[PDB]
Amino acid sequence: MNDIVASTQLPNTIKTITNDLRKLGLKKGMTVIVHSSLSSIGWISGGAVAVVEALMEVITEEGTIIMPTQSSDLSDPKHWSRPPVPEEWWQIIRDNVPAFEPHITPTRAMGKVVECFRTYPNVVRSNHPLGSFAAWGRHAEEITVNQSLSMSLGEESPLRKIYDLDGYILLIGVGYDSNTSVHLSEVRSGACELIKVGAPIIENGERVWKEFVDMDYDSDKFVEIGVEFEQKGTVTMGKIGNAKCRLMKQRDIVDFGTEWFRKK
Amino acid sequence: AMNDIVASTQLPNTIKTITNDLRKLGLKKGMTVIVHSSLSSIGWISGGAVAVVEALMEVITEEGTIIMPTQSSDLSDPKHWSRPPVPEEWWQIIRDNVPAFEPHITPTRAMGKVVECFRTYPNVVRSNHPLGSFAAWGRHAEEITVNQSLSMSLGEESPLRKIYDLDGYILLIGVGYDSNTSVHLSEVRSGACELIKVGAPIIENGERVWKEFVDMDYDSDKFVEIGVEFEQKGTVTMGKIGNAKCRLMKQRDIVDFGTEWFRKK
Ligand SMILES: [Cl-]
Ligand SMILES: [Cl-]
Ligand SMILES: [Cl-]
Ligand SMILES: [Mg+2]
Repeated sequence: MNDIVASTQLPNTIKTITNDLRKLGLKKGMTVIVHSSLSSIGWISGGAVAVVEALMEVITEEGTIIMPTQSSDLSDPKHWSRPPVPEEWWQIIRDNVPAFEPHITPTRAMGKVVECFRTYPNVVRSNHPLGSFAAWGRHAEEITVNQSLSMSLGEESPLRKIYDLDGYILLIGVGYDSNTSVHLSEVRSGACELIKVGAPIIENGERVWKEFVDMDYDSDKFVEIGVEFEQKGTVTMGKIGNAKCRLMKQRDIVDFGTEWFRKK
Repeated sequence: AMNDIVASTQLPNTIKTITNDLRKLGLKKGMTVIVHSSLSSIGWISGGAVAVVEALMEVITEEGTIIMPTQSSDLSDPKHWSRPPVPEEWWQIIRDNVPAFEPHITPTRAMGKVVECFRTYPNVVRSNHPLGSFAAWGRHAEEITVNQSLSMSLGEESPLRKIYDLDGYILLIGVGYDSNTSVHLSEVRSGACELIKVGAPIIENGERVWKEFVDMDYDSDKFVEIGVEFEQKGTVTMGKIGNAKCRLMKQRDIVDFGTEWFRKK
């Protein structure tokens, strides 16, 4: 934090961030899925609240803001490795981890901007216990309704709904490994194996551990895909404070990713 | 790091095992309790913060009352800041631009992940102070949180006094007396600290306003010493929740002790 204020010239505010967003190409009425590192921007007056307000100010309620709200800590620990936990714990975990409830369950590894966004009034969250998304604005409901349990990031997911809307991806101080949309590419290309997974959900007031099938999503190759992707020169670079940012069309990178995976 | 935390845990902490530790320590149905916590101190928990919030609710129940501080010192006048400070050219820009306190939105600072989870629960209500708010759930949640004064934020018009009147309890989960907000009421009652001009952004008659008011220069760095001397009386129940060293005490007990302690100088 001292290091954060030391590397900032002037405070970042809703105003300067709004300014930065516009200069990068974000504009009123866009559909945008946002991925962020708060700290990467520099010191901000109002922290995560400023970033969220700045985004809503640029996009407005006539546009749509989306952010991933994953909650991987609800998953079956059979498959954990960062870190793993003892096998003797696994059935205890399956019988005791609390059910997902959209209005309550914290995200994991999404960031403070997402934790703040998902709590705002009028923000709605899809119902997936592991791979949910939150959305605000014109298409918030359409984007978040009826996510499939199996194939969570596939053709019935919010990622597909953003695709159909010809939306944008905004990366703030993070790389392609945070670019959730490329999972749609994985799905389309068959680039991962299916695995037996589980997660806790509420079925009419009762907690149930639900078993389902999903792709073993792996962001391994996303960074390499982004490098090759940016050689076609359709990604806007720009800064929000100290942060290196990227604005791109979601269909561009999803279509590119699908072909990339197919070539292997 | 999750790696560490896992290492130091023999079996998972769960809603069930936390409920059990809480009851052993002395938490029970219908109790009024203010809670201060470190999540990591407990060891590995299946469900993390949610599990702790749910366990507290399961023990206390709606017929009892859970309170947590939800301070947001990020919103204070930067003239007073030191962990960390910011350049003085920043100060007026901050005053002019920091977003207003909104109880449903404004995040806490330094309160912990259990408080961030708790404050978002559906029937949790939060008091109206831009710097020194509290959140509460259960029987006395409304009475405890309403009508907190802007000036003297942690004094006789605050949730701390309301807890005192309810003869409530304070639970520390892996933390010490420096986290024990209730002791600020002691500072107030004893006149322990000087009155300073403070500020904060609020929504007032329609719009964001930077509001100036007076408050005590609260200082929780004295509380660890008060705590050591208080515990010589043997009225604190000590026990574990997972790996965490915990303490349960009557709020009146420590608030009274602290008032007398400051007055002795
Ligand atoms: Cl009580
Ligand atoms: Cl007195
Ligand atoms: Cl401890
Ligand atoms: Mg419930």
